[PDB]
Amino acid sequence: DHSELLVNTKSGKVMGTRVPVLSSHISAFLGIPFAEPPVGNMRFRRPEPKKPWSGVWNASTYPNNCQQYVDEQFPGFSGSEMWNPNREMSEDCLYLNIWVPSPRPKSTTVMVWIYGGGFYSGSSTLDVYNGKYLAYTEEVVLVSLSYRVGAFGFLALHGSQEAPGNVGLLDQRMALQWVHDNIQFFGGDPKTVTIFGESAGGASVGMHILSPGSRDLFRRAILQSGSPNCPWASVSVAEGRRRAVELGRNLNCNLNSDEELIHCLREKKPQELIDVEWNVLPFDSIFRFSFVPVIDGEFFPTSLESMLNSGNFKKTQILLGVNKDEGSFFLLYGAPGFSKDSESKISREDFMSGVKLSVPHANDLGLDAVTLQYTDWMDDNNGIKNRDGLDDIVGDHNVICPLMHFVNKYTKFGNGTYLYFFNHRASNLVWPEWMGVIHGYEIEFVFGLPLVKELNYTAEEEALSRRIMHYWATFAKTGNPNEPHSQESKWPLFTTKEQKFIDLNTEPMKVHQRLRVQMCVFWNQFLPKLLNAT
Amino acid sequence: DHSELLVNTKSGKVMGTRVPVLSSHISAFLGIPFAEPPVGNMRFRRPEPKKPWSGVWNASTYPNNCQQYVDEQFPGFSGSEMWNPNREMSEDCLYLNIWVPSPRPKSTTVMVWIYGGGFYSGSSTLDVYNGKYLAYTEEVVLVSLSYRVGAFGFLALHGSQEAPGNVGLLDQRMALQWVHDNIQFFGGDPKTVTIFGESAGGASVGMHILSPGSRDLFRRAILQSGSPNCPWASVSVAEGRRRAVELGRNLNCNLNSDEELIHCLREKKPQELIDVEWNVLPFDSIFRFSFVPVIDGEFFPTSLESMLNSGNFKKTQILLGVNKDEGSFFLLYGAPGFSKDSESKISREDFMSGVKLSVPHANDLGLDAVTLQYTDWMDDNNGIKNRDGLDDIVGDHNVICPLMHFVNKYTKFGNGTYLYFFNHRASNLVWPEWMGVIHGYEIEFVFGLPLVKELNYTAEEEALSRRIMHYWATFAKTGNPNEPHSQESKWPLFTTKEQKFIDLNTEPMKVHQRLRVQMCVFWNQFLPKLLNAT
Ligand SMILES: *[C@@H]1O[C@H](CO)[C@@H](O[C@@H]2O[C@H](CO)[C@@H](O)[C@H](O)[C@H]2NC(C)=O)[C@H](O)[C@H]1NC(C)=O
Ligand SMILES: *[C@@H]1O[C@H](CO)[C@@H](O[C@@H]2O[C@H](CO)[C@@H](O)[C@H](O)[C@H]2NC(C)=O)[C@H](O)[C@H]1NC(C)=O
Ligand SMILES: *[C@@H]1O[C@H](CO)[C@@H](O)[C@H](O)[C@H]1NC(C)=O
Ligand SMILES: *[C@@H]1O[C@H](CO)[C@@H](O)[C@H](O)[C@H]1NC(C)=O
Ligand SMILES: CN1CC(=O)c2ccccc21
Ligand SMILES: CN1CC(=O)c2ccccc21
Repeated sequence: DHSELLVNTKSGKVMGTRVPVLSSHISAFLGIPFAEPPVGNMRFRRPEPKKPWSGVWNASTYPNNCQQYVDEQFPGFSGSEMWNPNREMSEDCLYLNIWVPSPRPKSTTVMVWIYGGGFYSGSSTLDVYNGKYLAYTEEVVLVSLSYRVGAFGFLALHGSQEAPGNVGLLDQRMALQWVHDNIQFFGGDPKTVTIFGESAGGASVGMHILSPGSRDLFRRAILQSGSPNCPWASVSVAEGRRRAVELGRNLNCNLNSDEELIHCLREKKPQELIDVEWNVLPFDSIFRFSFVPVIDGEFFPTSLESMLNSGNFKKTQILLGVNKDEGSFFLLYGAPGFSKDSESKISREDFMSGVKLSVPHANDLGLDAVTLQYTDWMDDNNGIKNRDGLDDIVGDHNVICPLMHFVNKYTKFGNGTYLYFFNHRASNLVWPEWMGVIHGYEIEFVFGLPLVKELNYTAEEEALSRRIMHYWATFAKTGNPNEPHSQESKWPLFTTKEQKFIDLNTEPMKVHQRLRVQMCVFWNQFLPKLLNAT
Repeated sequence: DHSELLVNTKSGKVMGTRVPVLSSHISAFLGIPFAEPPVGNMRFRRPEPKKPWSGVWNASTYPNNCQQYVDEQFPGFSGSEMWNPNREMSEDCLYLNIWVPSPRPKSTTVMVWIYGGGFYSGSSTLDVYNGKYLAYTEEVVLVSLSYRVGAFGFLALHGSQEAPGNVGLLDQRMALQWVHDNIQFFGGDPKTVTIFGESAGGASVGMHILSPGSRDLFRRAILQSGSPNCPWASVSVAEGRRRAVELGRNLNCNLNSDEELIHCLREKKPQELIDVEWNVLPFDSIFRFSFVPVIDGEFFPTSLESMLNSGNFKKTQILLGVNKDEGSFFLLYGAPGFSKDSESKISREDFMSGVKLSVPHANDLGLDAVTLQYTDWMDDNNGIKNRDGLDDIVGDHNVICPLMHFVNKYTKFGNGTYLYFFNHRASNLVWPEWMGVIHGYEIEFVFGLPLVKELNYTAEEEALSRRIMHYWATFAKTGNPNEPHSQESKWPLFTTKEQKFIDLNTEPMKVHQRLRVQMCVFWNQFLPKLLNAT
């Protein structure tokens, strides 16, 4: 061994770069490869492990991002562009990043970040996902992995071995294998790995908790605004198949056989697939994505709900929660009457249209049941109530109530559950007020961006961030976000009986119970009974 | 003509009695017959007009009450016993009563009271229906009629002319014919007759508004806690038939023919019919009565809803409303967990049982939709919330929301609608607190009982009564409860657009809008869509 930035791993030697952070410095190992490039004839295939290398792998700069749809809905606007790829896109994108305290620890808590983006987009290299502040502040080794998205990660022709489906989840698993196998050399403790992720990354986390092939590779889990059972996070094999055939149909492919389709898809340039990807969705919908995980009988051995019911999943601790206004983004982008630069007061006709888009799988009785549940009939033309009410519909149905269902089932068999409700709107949000506490805007607090003076958060936002980071890291380390014997207010355990949770904002902690139960009894029990009967 | 108490009518001469009232006196003509006795072979038949008589009909004492079930659920208790017959019961019961100011007016406003009692009970002769205070205070001629109830009034074998159904409504109509034809001789103006009634009497009123054969006999209408479209106030001819056959089955009748059944029923003593009457109901239910009006194609030429929709009804003014706690009585008497001498805090199991009884016509999805709509899921074991919530279910479903549906339909074609919500609980109510503002307890205010010092109301209850009586009488006289040009607060018209109504209590009038719309959109639009689809 020669120096702090040189680490010898089972895959070979790796050279990092020293990086400044809040008037100090740490080590960063960026762009380490964990799989072979899934290119050419390996497109759609399950990843192969990276063949070890001779020499020293230069890990001083961020890798490429995976091939993905790029949001151009608001050119030059930082609110949307902070989510897009900031590196060149390539099919050769299976790399991970590690931020390691200086001096190098010996056996410290490890946190592994799985990006969101609907399984059609996302990047490990975004500014808001910079691990240095958290690694430095809380003395954890901070990994961020990557995984194939879109058709590249999730095209599913079940029964074929060339495009089986789920390969993007297999990418995440392989990165988690490589951390298990190598993080000791960077000073991380492989027995104390926490996986954490937002939205589709949150759901991915839940998916590794359920899947037998992933459970042993990590110790505990954090799910932010995402659950494995979300209505958008998986499709049946039959539906997967249908969409893969439709995709081939949009590219003038031979459709006689799987082999024929797959060969045709493999000839196409990445951007040809990306350009027609939204054409395969079966309904006019929002919060629905084309290529997502498939309930295949392998990665997921039975239905998600039967695994949840029988306790067929990893038993450990989990920490998880939601933001107050999970739906607004999807309404802005996809529903009539919402725009970025107005208050988006919504007529009754646009309300009804929104409901339809929001609950694509519903018969008319179903739509009426939603509309009744969320309409104030003493004031049914209030444009603000309609706007806010639709915002709640999208969030409740897609994020909050699935998550609350996951929590209630998990908590029966698990070993400790901590639940939060993040409802602070950041003082410098570039998005309009009506969107509230938007999908994804807790991430900046989890990653410590408010400690950076130049980014212009308030002091109370710095303090909130420090507190979240310390809850997240203490939980990763011990299985409990609370420091043993400290004087702070205590985040209580969520239990089947009492169902407690806390708000996460700049005000003194307040504990509550039964998060959105009224609406989630509607979405989790009544509405699905109504649609089964009709 | 000889004196004030002698009136010559088209049916013959009649002798009244002078009666004291609030330190003054008026004339009362009690027990005037308006039909032939519907006895023997006329049992179940449509009434015949009373054959005129020679001599002077002694009208100094109250007539008999019709044969009816008698409530013995609380022996000696005045709360329940004030509703029972206070005269001998007889099949010979078709009489009316008239209170006439002294000195005799020439052409004054006439109010005709139709008693409630579920179409199975009721009496014109009850203390709370004493017309003297209103006649005297407001200078109206006050009639109260009677009509056959139970099987005697409503057994229905459609196609037979011996028991056609609806004969009790035909009794009311005949009394209204006789008032039309004779009230001029008592100083009433037949061109200014208001029909008014409570509960089944309220529904009866609505029924005379709809029925072509009744419309011309009165000018305007007041409906208290009752509407023609109530779920309990009518049955189909097929259902009528079924219950009449079941009734005969309970009495070991020949069932081969209508003639056979009817002859067998006509041999039975009244009390034999009354003793088995509750055995014919098709469900385990509350707020459902055995022998009610039947949608026959004659009295009602089509379905009530198609008449309401097409405007096939009398166009005039109406004044109508509800009490705050319409359901409590029926829960007390029929639902498990409610008792007279406890607070009746209701377990979740008794809640569910109550829902079932309350909505007998509902499939399980239906029951779930009710339960969801009325359960606070943050506090689903609060026994008070469950009790109150079930009280609202029974009242909303049976009284308030049918009435609100009637109002909204009527108001499209009618000539002025005044809507109230009576929510004052009388200071001397003998019933327990949990029952709130009980079905029927506005009646005492409408009839002026609070002006009688001995009955122990408060002064503000005297004032409320005087104000209600004057709203009721001014509306009967002019079509508007408000006195032209006075300084009091004005009861506004209910309109399709603004839907205003007022509270009726001891506090200063407050105007509101859209009475129980949230719950009535559930009962009037959603739930029936749900049960049609399943
Ligand atoms: C998490 O798991 C451990 C058990 O593996 C729990 O601690 C045990 O609690 C039981 C019952 O209180 C005791 O009988 C054992 O002695 C405990 N074992 C240890 C090693 O402490 C703990 O209760 C679980 N936590 C939760 C929240 O379920
Ligand atoms: C009740 O009916 C009368 C009509 O028969 C209404 O009074 C009429 O109103 C219209 C339109 O305002 C006028 O053109 C007529 O000259 C009025 N006729 C009379 C005789 O006044 C009155 O509007 C109706 N009231 C309600 C509440 O609908
Ligand atoms: C590694 O390559 C980067 C270019 O991305 C370069 O800036 C850096 O100097 C290289 N480091 C070494 C010492 O190889
Ligand atoms: C009428 O009969 C009643 C008995 O109910 C009696 O009290 C009254 O004196 C009689 N009146 C006359 C004068 O016939
Ligand atoms: C909600 N944030 C978080 C996130 O993953 C994302 C993807 C697209 C647009 C916005 C996003
Ligand atoms: C509600 N009041 C009014 C009413 O008509 C009636 C009948 C039976 C028991 C109580 C009653």
